[PDB]
Amino acid sequence: DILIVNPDDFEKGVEEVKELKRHGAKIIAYISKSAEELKKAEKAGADILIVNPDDFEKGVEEVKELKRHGAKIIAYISKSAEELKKAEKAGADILIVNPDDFEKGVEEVKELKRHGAKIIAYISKSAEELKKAEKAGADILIVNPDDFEKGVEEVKELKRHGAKIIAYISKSAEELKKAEKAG
Repeated sequence: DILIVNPDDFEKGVEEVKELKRHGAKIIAYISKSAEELKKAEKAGADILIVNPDDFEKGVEEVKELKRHGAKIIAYISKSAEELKKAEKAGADILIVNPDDFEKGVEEVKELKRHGAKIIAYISKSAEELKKAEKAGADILIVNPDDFEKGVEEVKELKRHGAKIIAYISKSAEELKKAEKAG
């Protein structure tokens, strides 16, 4: 459902976004540490702007800069529920848990669910881990694979399971086109 470009550089990232826009991709996302870079992604056809911050102080300023800019949909990646609560404040629409540890990740999800966070997302290589994140209150299940053929099967399994919203992270529009085909 959501195709997430993980760019090598500005130029290559924009080329993938443009190719997904050309393909007729429905919901395109782009990951960067920088509001300025994200603004050039939104132009090329990205619907979701994902802040992946160096540190939390720096991350929240990029969210306030995209909020001032009038970005349609802002997402924030963090290991911590506490950082994501404050990311939401500055106007992050989607709070993305990128955990060190499965056990810890799911507790981050439960904590956000208690606080009544707007939209919760969870990144994992594993459909089985994402099923459990969903149980704990994740709305968006993000497949971040170790390899392509393996990634696309995890998408097909989350489709069979019945996920609200499936996302996939790739460097490659070619990979993202097949992930969309898979659900």
